Parts: sequence; structure tokens; C-alpha cells
Amino acid sequence: GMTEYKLVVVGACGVGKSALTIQLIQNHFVDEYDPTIEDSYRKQVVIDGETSLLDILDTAGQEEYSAMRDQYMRTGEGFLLVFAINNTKSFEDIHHYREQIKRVKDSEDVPMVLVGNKSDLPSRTVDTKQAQDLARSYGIPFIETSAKTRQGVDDAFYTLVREIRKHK
Ligand SMILES: *CCC(=O)N1CCN2c3ncnc4cc(-c5c(C)ccc6n[nH]cc56)c(Cl)c(c34)OC[C@@H]2C1
Ligand SMILES: Nc1nc2c(ncn2[C@@H]2O[C@H](COP(=O)(O)OP(=O)(O)O)[C@@H](O)[C@H]2O)c(=O)[nH]1
Ligand SMILES: [Ca+2]
Ligand SMILES: [Mg+2]
Repeated sequence: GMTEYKLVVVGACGVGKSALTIQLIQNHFVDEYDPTIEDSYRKQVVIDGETSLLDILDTAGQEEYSAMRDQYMRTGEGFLLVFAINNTKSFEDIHHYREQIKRVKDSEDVPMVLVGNKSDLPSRTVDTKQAQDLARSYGIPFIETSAKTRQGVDDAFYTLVREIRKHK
């Protein structure tokens, strides 16, 4: 019947992964979401006139390697790489998330999107141009998002879907 996409949302602790995913699915902003909850969220959506199913895995757990986490990641068709623009270490870590995904996919061209989250915060420490240059060198799109104001949430997930469709 209707297509399903496995989206995986990766990024450092407290970048807004669950806030983004919950805003897309449930249309509200979470203030203090339980940071151990790793669950899968679904939504029916119309993208370029195609009704589709989003299965969104919102990563949590521990900073540790597991055979079981390789398996969940290998099921993923595309990945949002999320940093907050007020945390330069969250952006320093994007490199390791891309490396870890290349290892399990044993692929250079995995549908990915770079997300600079918390675009509403005054206190920016990571500059758009640097984020842009990183996405241009990975060959992936870049979207600035605020889970609070909902700016760029839709277009971040939809751009990932459109990256997975271009992939075959
Ligand atoms: C506050 C908790 C939270 O949101 N976290 C902390 C734990 N991680 C995390 N931290 C470090 N390394 C990680 C590595 C992977 C991973 C990847 C990308 C591919 C294959 C893997 N095999 N074992 C682990 C991994 C992931 Cl998915 C995470 C992670 O998930 C994010 C999460 C963020
Ligand atoms: N101001 C602002 N706060 C955010 C945004 N996204 C998440 N937060 C807050 O940042 C903290 C971490 O968010 P969370 O979604 O739990 O991070 P996760 O560890 O990636 O799941 C929370 O207290 C959120 O309310 C955002 O876009 N703007
Ligand atoms: Ca453990
Ligand atoms: Mg979380």
C-alpha cells in the first residue's frame, strides 16, 4: 500500500533529538524529556503528494558500542545528524556520528541531513558558514531548526525523506 521510511535521529546528549521528533509527530515542545528513553515514533504524512509512513528512531541510552545498536542503525534508511548551535562540542561530535554510521552501513553515501537545532537561542557559538561548509564537504543538505518555535522541523525530516527517495 503506502511507503514507510525508517528515519534515525542521532546527536549528543541535550541537542533536542526527542524535542524535534516529538514536535514532528505530536505538534508540541518538550521541556525536560527523560534522556534514557530510546523509542520509535510513527506519523502518516503527505510529502510531494505521496502519503507515507515515518518510523523515527530517537536515539538515547549510553555512550557505548553494542552489536544490538549496530542492528537498529543498519535498519535506518536515513539519519538526521543533530547538533545545537550553542554547543560547539555537539558540532565537534557530528564527525564521529558520521564515522560510526559509515562503519555499520560500510557505505560512503548514506542519506543524511545535518541539523543545527536551537536556532531561537541568542547565544550562538557555532557559525552557519562552518555548519554549511561541513554539510557541503559531506555532500548532504543543512537545515537550521528550533523544536521550540517549530521552524525547520518539517523541512528537516521531509528533506531526509527526499534524500532517501533519491537513493535506491
Ligand atoms: C543524553 C543521552 C543521549 O541522548 N545520547 C547519549 C548516548 N548516545 C551516543 N553517544 C555516543 N556514541 C553513540 C554512538 C552511536 C552509534 C552509532 C552512531 C552507530 C553504531 C553504533 N553502535 N553502538 C553505538 C552506535 C549512537 Cl546511535 C549513539 C551514541 O546514540 C546517541 C546517543 C546520545
Ligand atoms: N530553546 C530551545 N530549547 C530546546 C530546543 N530543542 C530542545 N531544547 C531543550 O533542550 C533540552 C534538551 O532537549 P532534548 O530534546 O531532551 O535533547 P536530546 O538529548 O537530544 O533528546 C531540553 O530541556 C529542551 O527543552 C530548541 O530548539 N530550542
Ligand atoms: Ca550498557
Ligand atoms: Mg532524548
